Amino acid sequence: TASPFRLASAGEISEVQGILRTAGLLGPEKRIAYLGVLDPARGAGSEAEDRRFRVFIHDVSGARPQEVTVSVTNGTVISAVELDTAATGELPVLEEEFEVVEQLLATDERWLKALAARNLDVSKVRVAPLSAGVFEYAEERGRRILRGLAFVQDFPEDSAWAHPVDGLVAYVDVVSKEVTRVIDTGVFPVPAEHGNYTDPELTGPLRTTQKPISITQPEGPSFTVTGGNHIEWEKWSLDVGFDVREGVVLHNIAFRDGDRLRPIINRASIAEMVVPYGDPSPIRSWQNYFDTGEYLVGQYANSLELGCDCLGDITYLSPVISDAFGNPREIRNGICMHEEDWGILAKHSDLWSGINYTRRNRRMVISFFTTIGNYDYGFYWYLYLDGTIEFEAKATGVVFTSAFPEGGSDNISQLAPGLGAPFHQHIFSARLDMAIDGFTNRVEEEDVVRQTMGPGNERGNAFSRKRTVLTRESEAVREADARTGRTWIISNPESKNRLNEPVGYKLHAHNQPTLLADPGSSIARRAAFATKDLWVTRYADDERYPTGDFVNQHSGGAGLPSYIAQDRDIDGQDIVVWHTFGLTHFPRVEDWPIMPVDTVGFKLRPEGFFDRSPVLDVPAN
Amino acid sequence: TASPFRLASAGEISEVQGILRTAGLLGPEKRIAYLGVLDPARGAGSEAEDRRFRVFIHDVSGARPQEVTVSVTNGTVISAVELDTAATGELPVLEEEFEVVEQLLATDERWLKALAARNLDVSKVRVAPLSAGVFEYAEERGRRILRGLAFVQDFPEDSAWAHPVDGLVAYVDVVSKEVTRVIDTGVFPVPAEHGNYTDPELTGPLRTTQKPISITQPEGPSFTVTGGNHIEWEKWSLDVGFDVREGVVLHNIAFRDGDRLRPIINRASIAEMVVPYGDPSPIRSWQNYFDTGEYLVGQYANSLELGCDCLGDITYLSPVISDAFGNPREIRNGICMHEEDWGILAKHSDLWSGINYTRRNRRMVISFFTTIGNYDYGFYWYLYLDGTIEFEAKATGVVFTSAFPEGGSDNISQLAPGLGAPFHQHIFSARLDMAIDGFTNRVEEEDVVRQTMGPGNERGNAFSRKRTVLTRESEAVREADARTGRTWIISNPESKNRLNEPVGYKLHAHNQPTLLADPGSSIARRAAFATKDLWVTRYADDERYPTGDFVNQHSGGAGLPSYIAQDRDIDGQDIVVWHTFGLTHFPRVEDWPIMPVDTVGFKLRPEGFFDRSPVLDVPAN
Ligand SMILES: [NH3+]CCc1ccccc1
Ligand SMILES: [NH3+]CCc1ccccc1
Ligand SMILES: [Cu+2]
Ligand SMILES: [Cu+2]
Ligand code: NA
Ligand code: NA
Repeated sequence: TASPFRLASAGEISEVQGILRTAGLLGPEKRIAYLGVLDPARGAGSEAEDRRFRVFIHDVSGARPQEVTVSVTNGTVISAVELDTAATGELPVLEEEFEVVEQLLATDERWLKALAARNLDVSKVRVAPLSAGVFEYAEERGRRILRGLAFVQDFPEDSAWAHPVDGLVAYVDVVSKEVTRVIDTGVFPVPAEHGNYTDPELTGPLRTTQKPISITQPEGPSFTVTGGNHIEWEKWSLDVGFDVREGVVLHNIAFRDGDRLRPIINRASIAEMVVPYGDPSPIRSWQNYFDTGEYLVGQYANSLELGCDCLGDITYLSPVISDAFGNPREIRNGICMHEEDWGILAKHSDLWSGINYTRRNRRMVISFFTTIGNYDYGFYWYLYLDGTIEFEAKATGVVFTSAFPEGGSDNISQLAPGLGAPFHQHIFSARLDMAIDGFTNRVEEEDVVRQTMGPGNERGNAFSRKRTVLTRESEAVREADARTGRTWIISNPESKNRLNEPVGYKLHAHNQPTLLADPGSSIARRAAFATKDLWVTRYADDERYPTGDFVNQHSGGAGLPSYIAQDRDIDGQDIVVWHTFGLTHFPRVEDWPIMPVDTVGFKLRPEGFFDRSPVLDVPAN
Repeated sequence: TASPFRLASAGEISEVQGILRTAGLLGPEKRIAYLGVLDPARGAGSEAEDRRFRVFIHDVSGARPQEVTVSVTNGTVISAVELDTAATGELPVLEEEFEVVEQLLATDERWLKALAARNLDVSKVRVAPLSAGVFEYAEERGRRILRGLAFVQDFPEDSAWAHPVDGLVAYVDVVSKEVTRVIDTGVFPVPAEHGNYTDPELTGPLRTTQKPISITQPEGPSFTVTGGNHIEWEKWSLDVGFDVREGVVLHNIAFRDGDRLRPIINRASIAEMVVPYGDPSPIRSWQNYFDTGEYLVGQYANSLELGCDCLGDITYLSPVISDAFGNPREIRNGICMHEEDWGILAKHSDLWSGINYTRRNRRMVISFFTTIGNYDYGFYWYLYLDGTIEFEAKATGVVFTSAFPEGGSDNISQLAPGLGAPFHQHIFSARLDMAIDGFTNRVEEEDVVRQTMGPGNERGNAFSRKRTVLTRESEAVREADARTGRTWIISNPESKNRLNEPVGYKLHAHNQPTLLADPGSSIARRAAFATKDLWVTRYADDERYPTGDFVNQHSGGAGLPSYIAQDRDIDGQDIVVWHTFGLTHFPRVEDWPIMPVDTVGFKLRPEGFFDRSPVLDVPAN
C-alpha cells in the first residue's frame, strides 16, 4: 500500500483546490498563503489511509482569513475556521506582496518628497518587503502591514544592496493598499560603490589556476529511492518530506541493526528561524525576519544545478507545492540527495597483534537551498555510517546593509565607504520528534563533574559525569553550559542494550550565543524559543512550530512558552526536543559584496544505542 | 638559493651523526632520543645559511644525557650540555624501551606471583610501556622509570586491549634494568570476550552495499610543490615541515593578495598533547600520557596507503628522521597533501537584478596519522579559498581498558562484559607563532555585549561587541566564554585595510572543557597549559613547547606558566598564541572494539584582513 509519508503530488494539490472550491472556500477573492500535507496520526496505518492537507486562505477583499483542513482522500472539509488576526496572528507573507510595497510607495507624496530630497529617481528605488512585527502602532493591530526599506538600483542588473537609503522607512497596509506612515529622520549619503560581483572591474581577471575535481560513482549510488521519497542507505531508512513552510523534513529515521529496524527520530525539521537585528536606529530597530514562519522557506527553494550546487552522482527530488490559487507548482531539482566520502572512519595499527586496519567513512546528504530577499541558506542533513546524525545550515547571500554613520557605530560594521552592515543573529530551531528505539523516551542533561583532591581521590585526577532526568515540561527549558561539557541524552528507559543500560543518543550543541535582545523586547516575546538552548515537550500533533502557527504580527507569547506550561509528563513518553542554535554576525569586510558561506548546526551520536561499534561490517576500500 | 625551511634530508642527518661522532659525543653507549632541524633565526636569510640541528642524547651506561646543537652547514658543535634530569626532566621515551618493560617483568618473582594467582601464562602477557609522571616515590627522582600495565594476548594476532589485567601495576628503572615495585591490589577477572575487529564471528558478514566513490583530477592538482616542501595553492604559500616530536608543522603561511605576499602565520604546530585519566584507582591514577612531549608523535607517523588513508589525487612527502644511532630513517608516504571540494563557497539568486550566482569552495589538506600504543590520531590542516585556516584532530584506535568493577563505577564506562574504559581527556596545544601582515601583532579578546532596554535602545533590540587588548603577558592567560561568544582577534595595529581599520584574523574555538583534574594535582602542574584556553607570549626562539623541553618525569611548572611570568610586552610585537583544545571522553559501547573517529579543532577566519571578499575572482565551475 501507498506510504502515508509520500510527498504531495500535483494531483493531490489539485484535489485540495477542488474540494475547497466545491465547499465554497476558494472563490476568486481567495489566495492560498500556506498549503501542506499533514503527517499521519499516531497509530494510523491500519489499512485506512486519510491524507489530510492544511491550508491558510487569505481574502483580498478584506474578509477574514481561514484555516482549513481537508481530507484529499475523502473529498471532505474536516474543519474550517475564520481567524481574528489581531489575536491569532496574520497569515504568512504572500509572494504577490513582494512587489506591492514598492508599487504603493511610488505614488505616495511623502515617499516621493523623501526621494526628491535625495535626488533619487523613483523608477530606480527598490523597496524590500519586510515583515512588520508588533511595536507601538495601535492602528496596525488586526491589519496586514509590511514595512519598506529602500535600496537604489543604478541599472536593472545592479546589486541594490550596495545602495541603501538610510534615514527613511515606510509602513503599508497591503490589503487596503494604503501607506500608513512615511518616516524620514534625515538624509544619509547613499553609498556610491557598486557591489556587482560579476563585474570584471570588481572581480579582476578570473583565476585560471583551478584544475577540475571529478567525483563520480561508476556503479551508481549506494542508496535507493522507492515510493518517490523512501531512502535506504547503509543500514539507514527514512522518508524525505517537503513542506512549503519548513522545507525538507525527515520522517521515520531508523537504523537496521541486524534484523530489527530500530527507530531513532520520528520527525526532524527546522521548525523556525529568525534573524533579529541589533541596530537601535528607528529605521531598523523593528526588524526581525522569521524566514520560516513569516515567509515560508520551502516556497523559495532554489532549483539546484548539477555540477554547480550538488557535485557527484546526484539524485534529485522535485517537490510540489501550491501557488496562490491552488494550482500545483513543481520546484524542479529542489532537493539534492547523494553520498559523500568522509575521510577515515576507524584506524588502528597494533604493535602487538601486527594487524593494521583502516576503514573509510561516508555520509548520506539531503539538502536544499533557499533564497528570501538578500539572504540565501543551505539546509543539510547528514547520516553517517557510524549512526551519527548531523544538521548544518550554510548562510550566504548578500548582507543586509545600511549607511555607515559619521563617526562610527557600536551596532553596525563598515563594509565599504559609507556602507554599513547592522549587527544581527541567525537563530534556528530544530524540532526533533524523538523515537529512540520507539516512542517511550526521556531526556537527561549530562554535565561533567569535577572532583576535589582528597579521600578516595588522593592524586586529584578523578572526574565524573552527572545525568539529571527532565521529568516534566516545567523542568525542561535548559541552557547550554559549554564549560561543563553539557549535552542532552535522549534514551528509551524500557529498551536496554546487552550491557543492561538504556539505549540512547547524545545531542552535541555548538553552544553559540542565544537571543541577545533584552528579555522585555517584542522579539524576546515573539521568539521566546530563541532565548534558551533546549526545550522538551510532550508530543501533540498541533504543536508544530516554536513560535506558533501564525507568526506574522503576533504580539508575543505563542508557541513553546505556552506549550510548556501544560507541565506534561516527559519521563518515558512520546516527546519532542526543540534545539535552538544560531550564528551571531558582526559583519566583516570579507562578507562584502557577497558573503562566503559560514555555518552552524548540531549533531546526535549514539550513546549505548548499539551493542558495540555498528561499523565492524564495513569492508576494506 | 636553498630555502632554510626545507625538510631535513638523509645526508643532513648523517652529517649530524658524523659531527657528533667526531666531537666525541656519540660513542657506542649513546642513543638519540630526539633530533630535529631548528628554524632559521629572525632576520636570517641574508645569504648566510646555517642549518642547525638539536639532539637529545641518552647514555645506556648510566652517564648523564646531553642536549647538543650542531651546525650541519659548518661541521661544528654549537653547544653541548649535560642534563641533571632530576631538575630538568628526563629525555623522551625511547622506542627501544617499548619492549623493555615486559622483558624485565617476565623474570621478576613478584610479577610472576601475580600472574600465577590469575592463571595467566607469562608468555601471553603484554605490558604497555607507560610514562611514569612524578608522584610520591622519592626513589624515582633522577631515575628513568616506566610503569607497566598488563594485557593478555590469547594468541599472537589477538587484540590484547580486550583483556586488561586490573589490580596490578609495576614500576621499572629502564637504565639499571631493575623492577622497583610490583603492586597487586587484588584480582579482577580478565575480561573474556575478544576484540578482534577482523574476525568474521564479531564483524558478521561484510556488507556488500557500498558502491565506489571515485575522486580524480584529470589535469592533476591545482597546487605545486617546489623545493621539496614549498606549497603554492589558490593564493596561499607555505612550507611543510616535519619534526619528530611535533609531526607536521607549517611555516610561512601567507596569502597573495594581488601583487603582495601577505604573511598570516609564521609557524603553526601542535606543540603538545596530553591524555589525562580520571580513574582514582591506584592502578591508573598516575596515568597521563603526553604523546607529543614524552613519546614524540612524528616518530610514530604511519605510512599512508593510497585509496585507504588518502583518497583522490595525492602528493606525498616522505619525511626523514633519525633512528636511535643517528642513521637517517625515511617515513615513506608519511604526509598526504591534496585539495578537496568543499561544497558551496558563495551563492545568491537576486530577485531585483535577475542574476543567479553560485561558486564552489575547496580546501588544501596537509595531514599525517600517528599511532602510539592503543591510540591513533590524524592531524589535519586545512586552507580554504576564502582565507580561513582550520586544524582538526581525528581520534581513533582502541580505547585504553580496565576491568569494569562489580557494582559499577563513577569513573569508568562498561564496554563489554567485565570490560571497562576509564574516563579521560585528549587535550591539544596549538602553538601559532603569528605574523598577521608581518610580525607586529596584538591580540584582543572579543565578547558579545548585551544591552539593556532604555534610552537610546527603547525597543531593547541592540547588541554590541567589546574588544580588550591583551597588553602584557601578565594579562594574557584567558578562558573561554561560549555564552558571550568569546573569540580572540590577532591584528596588526600598524597595517590598515582600505577602510582604515587594522587587519586581523579571528580565532574561533570549540569551547570544549579544559583540564578537569584538581588544580593541586601533579597533572595540573605538569600540563598547566591545559587549564586555560588561550595564552599569548612574546616570541622567543627557545620557548617551543607549552610543557617545556623535557616533559618526561618533570615535577611541574615548566613551560607556559614560567614563560608568562616574564611579563613581556605583547601589544604590537612578535607574539605567539597557544590555544588549548580537547575532547573529554566518557567512552561509549560504540567505541568498542575499535573506535569510530571523533574530532576536535579550531579555526581562524580573516577579520578585515582583506579589502572585500578574497574570492570574487573564483570562476564558475
Ligand atoms: N528574508 C526576509 C526579509 C526580506 C525579504 C525581501 C527582501 C529582503 C529581506
Ligand atoms: N600513548 C602513549 C601511552 C602508551 C604507549 C604504549 C602502549 C599504550 C599506551
Ligand atoms: Cu549574518
Ligand atoms: Cu578518548
Ligand atoms: Na516523540
Ligand atoms: Na609572531
